[PDB]
Amino acid sequence: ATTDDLAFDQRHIWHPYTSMTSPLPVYPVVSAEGCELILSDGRRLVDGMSSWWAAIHGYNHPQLNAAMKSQIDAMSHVMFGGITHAPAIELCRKLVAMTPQPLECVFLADSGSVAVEVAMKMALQYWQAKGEARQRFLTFRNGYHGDTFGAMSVCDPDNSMHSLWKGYLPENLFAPAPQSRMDGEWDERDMVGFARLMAAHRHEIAAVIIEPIVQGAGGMRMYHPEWLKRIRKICDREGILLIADEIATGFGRTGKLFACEHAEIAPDILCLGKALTGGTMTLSATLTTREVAETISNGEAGCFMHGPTFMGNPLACAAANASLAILESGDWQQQVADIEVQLREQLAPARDAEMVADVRVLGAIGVVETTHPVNMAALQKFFVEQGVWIRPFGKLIYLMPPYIILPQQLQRLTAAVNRAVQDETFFCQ
Amino acid sequence: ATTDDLAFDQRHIWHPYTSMTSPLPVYPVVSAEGCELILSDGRRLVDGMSSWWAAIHGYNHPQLNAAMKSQIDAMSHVMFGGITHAPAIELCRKLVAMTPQPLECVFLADSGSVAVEVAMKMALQYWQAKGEARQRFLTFRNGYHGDTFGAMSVCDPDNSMHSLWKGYLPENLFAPAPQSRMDGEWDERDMVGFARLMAAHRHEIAAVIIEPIVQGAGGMRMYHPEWLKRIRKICDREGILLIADEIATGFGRTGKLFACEHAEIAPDILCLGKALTGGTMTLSATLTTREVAETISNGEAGCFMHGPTFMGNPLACAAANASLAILESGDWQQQVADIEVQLREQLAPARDAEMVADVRVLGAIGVVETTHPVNMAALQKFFVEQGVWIRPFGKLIYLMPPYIILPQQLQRLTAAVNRAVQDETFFCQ
Ligand SMILES: Cc1ncc(COP(=O)(O)O)c(CNNC(=O)CSc2ccccc2[N+](=O)[O-])c1O
Ligand SMILES: Cc1ncc(COP(=O)(O)O)c(CNNC(=O)CSc2ccccc2[N+](=O)[O-])c1O
Ligand SMILES: NNC(=O)CSc1ccccc1[N+](=O)[O-]
Repeated sequence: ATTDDLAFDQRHIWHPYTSMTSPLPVYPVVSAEGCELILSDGRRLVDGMSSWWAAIHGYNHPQLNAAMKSQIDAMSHVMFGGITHAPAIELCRKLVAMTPQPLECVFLADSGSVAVEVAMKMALQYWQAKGEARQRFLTFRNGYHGDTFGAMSVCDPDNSMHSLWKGYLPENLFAPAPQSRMDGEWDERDMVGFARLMAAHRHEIAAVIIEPIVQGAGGMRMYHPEWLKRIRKICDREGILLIADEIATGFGRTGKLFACEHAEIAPDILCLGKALTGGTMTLSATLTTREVAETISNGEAGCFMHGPTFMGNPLACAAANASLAILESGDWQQQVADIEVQLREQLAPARDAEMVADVRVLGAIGVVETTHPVNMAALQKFFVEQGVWIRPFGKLIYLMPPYIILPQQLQRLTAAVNRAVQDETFFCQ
Repeated sequence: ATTDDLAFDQRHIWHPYTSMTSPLPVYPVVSAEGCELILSDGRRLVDGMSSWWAAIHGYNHPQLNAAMKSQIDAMSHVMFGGITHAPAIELCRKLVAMTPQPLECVFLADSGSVAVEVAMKMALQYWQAKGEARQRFLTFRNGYHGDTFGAMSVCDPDNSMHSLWKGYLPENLFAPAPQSRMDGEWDERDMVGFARLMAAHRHEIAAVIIEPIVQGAGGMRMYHPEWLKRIRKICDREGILLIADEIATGFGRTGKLFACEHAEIAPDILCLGKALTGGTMTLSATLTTREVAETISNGEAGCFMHGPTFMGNPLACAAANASLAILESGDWQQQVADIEVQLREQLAPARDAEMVADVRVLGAIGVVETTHPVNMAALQKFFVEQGVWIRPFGKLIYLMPPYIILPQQLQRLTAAVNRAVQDETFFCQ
């Protein structure tokens, strides 16, 4: 019965970065609760992914659910043009309140990529209004900022295989990936490439854009906070805008509410998403300073030229309010600290495995980088059999569980990672 | 209280295309039901906008609400990587079934702009996979496809103030706006700019992208269906992909389920959004032909390189299924027909106003085009005070009520429009 469904899905439905010619199997999920995904056949999976960062409160959270159902009773949606409403205002109040002081103007959007493109567009309009046609962005390699064309143009030029897009995408400036680790000692030579690029191009750079501390989808790399302090200083001296993409790192995942706090710096533009809504549905936010906001607004345009149809969607704002309200308890701090400790401890053995190239842990992020890319289909199948949901990518078998994950649940995950990495059959050499 | 909310909104929250220095007043909506928005002060506004096309079932629709809440109970969201679920499969089943026969591959995304960029990426990967680096898009003037950089690059260069983006945005090809009206007869001279551009670049064009029949946000234009027939044949001749952006026209608004049906043509790529979810929340879909899907998939990438975090969001899909299920009753056909009849008759008097340059109606769309741009603040204030919510744009005062609007409700809208165009204080000359 559901095998006819899976057949329709296989034949008609794209999934993220998949082939319609030879799609790989996908598992049917019927529901989810706490930290468990429930398949059609009833088997339960402990979630190690938070549905990619965002589901930090796990699934079927009573408070998120209630907040969503209430907003639906008022209105799930109304347009934002000439109209405002309580959920957008409350959400923005919470966002302005919890972010670094200068960030006080909020542009709500629908997705991470759109938030990034909004940030980029802000930087571009800023310099138009200041009369300097700056159009380049300076970023890091191993960056990932989304799949829309603006966002691609600041993603790593190799990973996004921009070679196939090199011609459509404008060429931005890419400093080397930050090499100094976050459990690292800082090394001053790390700064050399970035500084040179700045020096050679400081006049055409509208903004520097980086994922602070954790380069997520670009490799789950965790680099030294000194990088943010220097880039912040470098940006200040050149008057270049700093765009911090915290779409992945936002709302506590790295042990701090925003990864920028690891460096105690503030961006000129801050992109948020994913866990913003507690992973219930899509929403994003791009915050900026009053200075950027006024400059753009006093430009030739007379406004910031962006407006998604479903901008400020009340239902998503309500879910965010609820998600942010749960974080207000502050329980996430210890939860994330405890997950971090347990991940360091339980993933440590993997360092000795021959298939493992590195193990790094930060907040509720646990990463086992392997020497050869994983055999996706085979390893995915293995994980389901171990009763866990772990979604590896390339040479990364990583964990980012909901903050409410129970220690025995986290244990099942780390045990599954350790067991998988010992065995070379789950890897392609 | 709400006076402090509004002050915070004004001081901190962007709205679509808004200034942070001098924002216009926005009206606080606390809830909505049927075709009415309810402001804080208890006054009810008859909705003439459907929250920009999308809310075709009006507000607080019980079937939508039931679907959304029920789906919340299972899971509002789970990742789509290596996972599929019933709301996504059902929605794709419906979409495949109701769209033109060759369209059978569905890529779910979160917003209209992303759907457009996905369509654009499909075409680009298509030609990259065939080993012909075609990278230019041919579109119409007065077209609108979103605010992201890729979508902007096929937006009208004047409305989009492309003078400010000319430098970052790759330059696409812009045929003249289709001049032949939809209640017009076809004028053969219309084709000259399009044919000449096509002939001059036909080897470097990856795709043609247009809004079928109704160019929405770019000028609420309604052009002759012969255009689709001609563009479809010419695209066939050159083997060029046709992208029909039905994000606005989809799901009945123009009297047919998809505006392409007015010409009985099928695009290679179809974009959907807005009314897709009954306007409950953001979601989009880009459909393509199996030929395109496999060509893309058999390229160097080995896949279609796109995957939003919230791809296939169960909740949005649930809403979409509900919305689509409502249309399955067929009630919309008569509802849209009746609104059309009533719109034509009741907007007719406006033609005689000195301030009115044109009046056009199609399906549940009524456009009163004026000779001068409307005075946004004053006219908006006027409308609210008349108890109607109509959001004019530039030189356009248009109505697109939910399909369920009552006749006495529609009469209030059309009455408000007629009264507004008689008075020139509501215009900037
Ligand atoms: C930091 C950051 N910035 C922007 C975006 C774009 O958000 P969208 O919702 O528009 O995509 C993201 C989103 N990242 N998405 C994911 O985490 C999906 S999984 C993924 C993505 C890319 C490469 C690999 C993987 N993976 O499976 O590990 C963002 O993180
Ligand atoms: C036909 C068509 N295609 C793509 C998009 C992009 O959708 P997003 O959800 O990413 O915005 C749209 C979007 N249309 N948006 C609106 O109707 C908002 S109102 C608007 C937008 C642009 C110019 C003018 C107006 N207006 O106030 O009338 C789309 O329609
Ligand atoms: N891209 N988005 C837009 O162009 C939105 S236009 C708009 C919408 C609602 C209210 C006012 C405006 N406007 O600035 O004219």
